[PDB]
Amino acid sequence: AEKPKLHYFNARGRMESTRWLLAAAGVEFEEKFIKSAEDLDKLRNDGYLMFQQVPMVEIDGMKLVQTRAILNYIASKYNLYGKDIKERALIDMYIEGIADLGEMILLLPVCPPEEKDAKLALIKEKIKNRYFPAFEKVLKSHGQDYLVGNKLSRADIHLVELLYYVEELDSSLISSFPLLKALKTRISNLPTVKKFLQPGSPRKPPMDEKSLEEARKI
Amino acid sequence: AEKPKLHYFNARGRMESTRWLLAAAGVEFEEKFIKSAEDLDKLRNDGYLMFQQVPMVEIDGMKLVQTRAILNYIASKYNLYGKDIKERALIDMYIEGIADLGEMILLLPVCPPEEKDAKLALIKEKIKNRYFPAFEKVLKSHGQDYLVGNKLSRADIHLVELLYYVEELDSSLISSFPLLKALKTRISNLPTVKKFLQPGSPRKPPMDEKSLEE
Repeated sequence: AEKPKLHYFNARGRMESTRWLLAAAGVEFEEKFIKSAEDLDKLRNDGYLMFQQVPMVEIDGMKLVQTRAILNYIASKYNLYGKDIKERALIDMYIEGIADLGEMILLLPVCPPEEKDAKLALIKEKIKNRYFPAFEKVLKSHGQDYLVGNKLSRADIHLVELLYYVEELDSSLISSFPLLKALKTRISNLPTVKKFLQPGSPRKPPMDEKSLEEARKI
Repeated sequence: AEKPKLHYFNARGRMESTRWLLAAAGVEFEEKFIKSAEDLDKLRNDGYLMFQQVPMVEIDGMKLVQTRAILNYIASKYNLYGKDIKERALIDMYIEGIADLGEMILLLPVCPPEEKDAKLALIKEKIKNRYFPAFEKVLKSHGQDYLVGNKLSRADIHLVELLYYVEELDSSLISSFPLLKALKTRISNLPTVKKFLQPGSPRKPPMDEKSLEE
């Protein structure tokens, strides 16, 4: 019946991969933006947040916190977690790599300014030499359109999301990886994702530098 | 039916929670310790580490890397991931909390020394104010012996592992949490876990100052 309700800042942050996944699955959701310290305190004092944190998603009568919990639940419900325990293993392995990399990119903006130069270079080296090669190799090994089981799964969605963030960081990093490029294009033209990528969707922009040091106040 | 094979340093690190999970499920496994930079290099070069890192576990024909992938697979295989999607959600929410706190503790002795006292104080605050209250609350909510579905799940095992690390860090942290102290004892007395906690198991010691020149 009910639309998932997403409690987060009006920003990408740790809720954006859920927006991508729900949108990819064709699921219409509502959002309730935390705009002040008091909004967050009200979620806390109302007992909505198990560990005092957002993201939180109201879905099927649960108040799910922890990004991975929310995502695991959504992906099973909408058949984007593979067909069995072994396909789930490949998906989890792949998406956890994506998450480790995504986490490095997510936190880069709060990086101590004196180590931003070093770290950015490292993230680029890891993208070039560790992550992109690993996914290019998987796609080459089986020659199929999707990462796992020859059908759309959360892994394709989480990877493609990440390809957009890497493109924002440095458009050249994907250039020597043709199969990642083709995957990006295919996934981006699935009706649901195409709609999500179009102006007007719930997809969120990059956090700007002026509007992050303002989201510290909460 | 190969025995699962765990490739990791001869240390706790990021493989310990898998050692606890397998042992708790009564699953006999083997370990191949990385002792040199060359051991790691050979695994990387021979294509067995998808992201050039361990932990890696050989199980059911896969070379599984990423802790969470390894743990999720083992939990499902041995019926410690609950009965349906909604129990998995509760379990996931609990264990992700456990892993966030776990991660902080894991990385503490690698903090630059002039931050190390501040990090510890923040960990203890989170333990007393965030994490222990959350898990005490769940235990009192249903008053049962297990976190979820009135039967042993990975959540019990991951939590009780963490209560052992929290004990090592500060023995007083658990003192105002009687349901947590009771879970530690009960889980620790399950035959499999009891064996694991006894000498001669694959359970690993804390790192010592001198061992960290690894």
